[PDB]
Amino acid sequence: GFDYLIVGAGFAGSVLAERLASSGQRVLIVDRRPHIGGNAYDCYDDAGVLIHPYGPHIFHTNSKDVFEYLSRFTEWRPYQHRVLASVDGQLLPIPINLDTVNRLYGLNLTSFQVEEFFASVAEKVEQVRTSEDVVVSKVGRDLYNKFFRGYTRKQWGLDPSELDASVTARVPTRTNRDNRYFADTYQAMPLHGYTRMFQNMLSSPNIKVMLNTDYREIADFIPFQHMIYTGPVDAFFDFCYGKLPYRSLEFRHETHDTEQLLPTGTVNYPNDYAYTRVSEFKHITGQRHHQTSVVYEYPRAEGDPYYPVPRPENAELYKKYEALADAAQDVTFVGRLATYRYYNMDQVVAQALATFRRLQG
Amino acid sequence: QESKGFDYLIVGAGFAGSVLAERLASSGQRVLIVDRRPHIGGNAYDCYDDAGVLIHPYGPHIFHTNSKDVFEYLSRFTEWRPYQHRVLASVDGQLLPIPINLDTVNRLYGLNLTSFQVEEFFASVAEKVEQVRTSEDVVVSKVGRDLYNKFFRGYTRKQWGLDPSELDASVTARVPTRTNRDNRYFADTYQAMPLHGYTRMFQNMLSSPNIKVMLNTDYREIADFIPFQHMIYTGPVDAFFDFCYGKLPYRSLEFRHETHDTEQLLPTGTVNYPNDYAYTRVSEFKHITGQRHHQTSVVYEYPRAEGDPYYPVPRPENAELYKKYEALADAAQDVTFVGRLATYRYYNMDQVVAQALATFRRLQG
Ligand SMILES: Cc1cc2nc3c(=O)[nH]c(=O)nc-3n(C[C@H](O)[C@H](O)[C@H](O)COP(=O)(O)OP(=O)(O)OC[C@H]3O[C@@H](n4cnc5c(N)ncnc54)[C@H](O)[C@@H]3O)c2cc1C
Ligand SMILES: Cc1cc2nc3c(=O)[nH]c(=O)nc-3n(C[C@H](O)[C@H](O)[C@H](O)COP(=O)(O)OP(=O)(O)OC[C@H]3O[C@@H](n4cnc5c(N)ncnc54)[C@H](O)[C@@H]3O)c2cc1C
Ligand SMILES: O=c1ccn([C@@H]2O[C@H](COP(=O)(O)OP(=O)(O)O[C@H]3O[C@H](CO)[C@H](O)[C@H](O)[C@H]3O)[C@@H](O)[C@H]2O)c(=O)[nH]1
Ligand SMILES: O=c1ccn([C@@H]2O[C@H](COP(=O)(O)OP(=O)(O)O[C@H]3O[C@H](CO)[C@H](O)[C@H](O)[C@H]3O)[C@@H](O)[C@H]2O)c(=O)[nH]1
Repeated sequence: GFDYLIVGAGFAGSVLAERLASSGQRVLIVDRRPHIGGNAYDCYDDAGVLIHPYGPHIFHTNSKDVFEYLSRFTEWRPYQHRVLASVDGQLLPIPINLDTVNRLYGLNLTSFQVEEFFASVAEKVEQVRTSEDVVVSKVGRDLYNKFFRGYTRKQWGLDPSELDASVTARVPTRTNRDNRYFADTYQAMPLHGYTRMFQNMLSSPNIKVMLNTDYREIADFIPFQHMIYTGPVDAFFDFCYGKLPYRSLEFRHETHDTEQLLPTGTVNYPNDYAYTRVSEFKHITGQRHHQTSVVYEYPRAEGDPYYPVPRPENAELYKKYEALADAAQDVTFVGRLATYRYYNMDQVVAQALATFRRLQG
Repeated sequence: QESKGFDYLIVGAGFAGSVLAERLASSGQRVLIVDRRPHIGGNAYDCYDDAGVLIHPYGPHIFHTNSKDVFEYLSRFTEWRPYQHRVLASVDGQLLPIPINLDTVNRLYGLNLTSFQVEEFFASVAEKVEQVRTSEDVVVSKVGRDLYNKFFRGYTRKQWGLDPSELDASVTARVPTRTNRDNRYFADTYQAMPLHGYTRMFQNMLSSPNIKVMLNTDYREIADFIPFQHMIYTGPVDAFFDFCYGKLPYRSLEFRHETHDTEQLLPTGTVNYPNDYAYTRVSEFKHITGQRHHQTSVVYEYPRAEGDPYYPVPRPENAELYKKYEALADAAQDVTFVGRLATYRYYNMDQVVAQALATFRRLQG
């Protein structure tokens, strides 16, 4: 048999599969999807363009440890993602910065001046709890309306006041002129795509890969010691406490007969269209092609779980599940879905590494 | 008694495995298809390289068949790009057509024979053979010693490490000799490449919920604890029976892939080198895939003794060794052998598919 049965071949499951196997363990990693990599899986479309079938996946981290780790399995294309937001018929920097405010209102404030201007408009909040509070308390009611309110309502189906502060706190507000989506120390894409990096990661002879397979389809007749489950929690426990909310997305992919379609990798639509944004994969990968491929993101209530929904009622409901999980003797939970945390890739990696260390000492 | 488990454990994700998996699953059987490699499709696997060029890591794979049955079957899993492969052979510093034909003869010897003449020409140089048995017989008896030496003897010696006389007639008889001006490598009814590659086609083929795909796994690593009713084996026969009769010869290959900053390196899909270099041939994938790209990627093939089994070696000595293993296989109760490696048959893609499909109809009987 195996020492470990890992459910989910994304970062959480693949990072652990790699570490355990590098330390002698015999690992069987399985996934219900026909491919590995989970959400970060990438492949070439019919036109021969490299794309992310599950939406834009830009790698960024502040962890020297995380970056040096991945570096063992892939070279890097230096890349700092940038996003424009379609507001009032323009394409403006988001996160909001000096340039956003100046171009929108036709002002000419310096950075020093825009700090006072924000001050003069930000609503005061006794205690910031909601996604509305974080933004409104920093940059006033108007900017909140034009950049965050609409987008949030469309993405989650919930007003920012029905969401925890951490959600819209992901996008910081700047008084400077930095226009990168991330100020992280390390920002780079795997030179030949995520999938390629996962294959290196899972190359050990100590790793058996099983695809197109629900773990429940084999758990009964396959000898294993410990289980590492990276799927959704509520599903692991047959939805015993009811359905734990997970927001989902639909992706409509297109290929155009032109080299470039967008000014940058991603354009957000806070106040227009059904989709939240369009992305162009050549901006992100650096691939050269006579054509180009893009993807439109439509928020959905039903579908494969991609987003936990951070808010009081869901935090509580998860705690019920967390209780069962912590009780689950021979099963360790890790990942964005398994532990219900709005995590980026690097964060999942860290959580995985840390989980590996405990399982080791 | 223990678990019932999978109805079928299938070893190999090549055409032999995949076709039986799809057929079995579609019929309602639970299948676990396993392969020691980290990908499906066996030799026919294809992928994009670092440059973004669709290539065949295991050498050039051109699909051709005369079986309508087979073509329509594979058509269920992929659209087609019509392609008719054309090889050139480097002889006397020239690039001449092979199969040998009217143009090959005329251009090589600077002749002006008509089709009707090249027939009399061949007749006049052919060596007679009481009974054709070797690869030397099939050729020499048709186009003569000189053409044989120039197009076959050197190539064959390099590919197999054996003189054509040390190989069965069936080996070189694969390449027809022509009196017409056909320069196609195949004259089959249906010649086309899978529009988006073989891998895409295989994914559709193993996509059923009834099929579980296991990669990076030698069946021996699991056949001890995973329950299964019947096994379909598609690897080398001798290895299945622990070489209890000794190593069955299989020829291997080393592939050297290159990418060049040009649009096109070769006049055709493949160029053969019967009398030059270590490698037997070079191939440019864009000719075969139809892909558009500012660069191009090619593969050189180097015949090898040691390595992964790619070719059975048809000759009396080996046919005699295989026959013993064949009896073992025929005795194997809950084991079905099918494919190029598992039945020791020099088969093309379309042939293996056909053999799998037949195997399936028998299983369903
Ligand atoms: C649209 C989108 C864009 C994103 N962009 C970025 C970005 O730009 N930068 C960034 O850092 N992060 C981004 N992320 C977040 C990033 O994708 C996650 O941090 C990371 O993918 C989480 O990895 P994971 O392994 O924990 O979960 P996953 O990657 O989802 O892997 C979990 C796997 O578990 C499998 N599974 C679940 N249940 C079962 C079961 N029952 N049986 C078998 N298999 C099962 C699933 O099929 C899935 O493949 C983005 C996420 C989304 C949705
Ligand atoms: C260089 C080259 C070029 C070719 N070109 C053409 C062509 O142009 N046109 C054409 O029609 N045909 C071509 N062929 C032939 C074609 O590849 C074969 O007909 C076809 O691939 C045979 O399929 P198969 O499934 O029977 O064997 P394979 O495709 O080899 O699949 C067998 C699989 O079994 C796996 N396996 C074996 N033992 C084990 C084990 N112990 N545990 C787990 N897995 C195991 C192997 O890893 C392998 O993937 C070519 C072959 C080669 C080598
Ligand atoms: O223009 C915006 C952007 C965000 N928000 C709000 O702030 C939240 C967080 O925004 P994220 O971009 O971080 O949310 P995503 O998961 O949808 O985006 C993913 O894709 C992006 C690519 O553009 C980034 O790389 C990001 O880190 C990555 O997790 C949103 O849910 C929303 O409530 C807006 O109101 N307006
Ligand atoms: O120029 C040649 C070609 C062949 N032979 C001899 O005849 C045999 C049969 O030749 P193949 O080309 O058929 O050998 P392969 O299996 O290596 O070829 C594979 O690669 C080819 C790519 O051009 C074709 O697609 C072919 O059908 C495919 O199975 C060779 O082994 C050799 O003995 C030659 O002497 N000279």
